[PDB]
Amino acid sequence: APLSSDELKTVVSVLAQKLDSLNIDYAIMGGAATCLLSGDPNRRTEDVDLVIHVDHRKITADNLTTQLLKSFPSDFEGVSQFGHTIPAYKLRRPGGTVQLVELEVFDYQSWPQRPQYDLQTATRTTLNINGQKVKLFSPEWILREKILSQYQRQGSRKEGTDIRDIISMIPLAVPGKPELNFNQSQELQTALANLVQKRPDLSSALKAKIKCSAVFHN
Ligand SMILES: [Mg+2]
Ligand SMILES: [Mg+2]
Ligand SMILES: [Mg+2]
Repeated sequence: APLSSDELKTVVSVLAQKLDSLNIDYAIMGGAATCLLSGDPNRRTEDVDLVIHVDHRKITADNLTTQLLKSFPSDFEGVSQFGHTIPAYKLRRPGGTVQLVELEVFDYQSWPQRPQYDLQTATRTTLNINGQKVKLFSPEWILREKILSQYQRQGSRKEGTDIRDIISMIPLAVPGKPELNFNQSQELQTALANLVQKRPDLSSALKAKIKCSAVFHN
């Protein structure tokens, strides 16, 4: 079930509380981030995707499952769909029953080919949900991911949502962040060329936020 905006906010505020209490640095990405930054309550998602920072304790994304189940047994339970146990938050509905919300957790050490997961350098932001600080990747970071995604998923059922997500993010971006400088990424240059070919009406709004000499000569 896609989570309502209210529900999503309950899930991430609790997760933020628990990660903070374990002193694990993190940032939320994916549909949750997009939804949290949306002005449209109809934009909804079904799980929470995040990156955590691994330090000397070696609480890797995989190892976090055990730590959550051990420290917060009231709030998390293990879910296994393909013989791999991951943590799910136990979202209580008003009538008292539990709706499981899966957590898709990543770390840089395990994905060296995704330097976007480096929490020490990625451009990031926070939201304050009724007093709780919730850590997210920034709109600039998200837009980079989405520009790539719309090209890689072109012709898929999700293409339209992606493009809608791009359009939502562009105005929240500011210029000058590394994630929106595409001069050293052939793959983002190509993805961007594909986007502005499809949606030339977005070209000036993107150009204001993105540095890419190949496409925008800026
Ligand atoms: Mg997701
Ligand atoms: Mg395990
Ligand atoms: Mg109920």
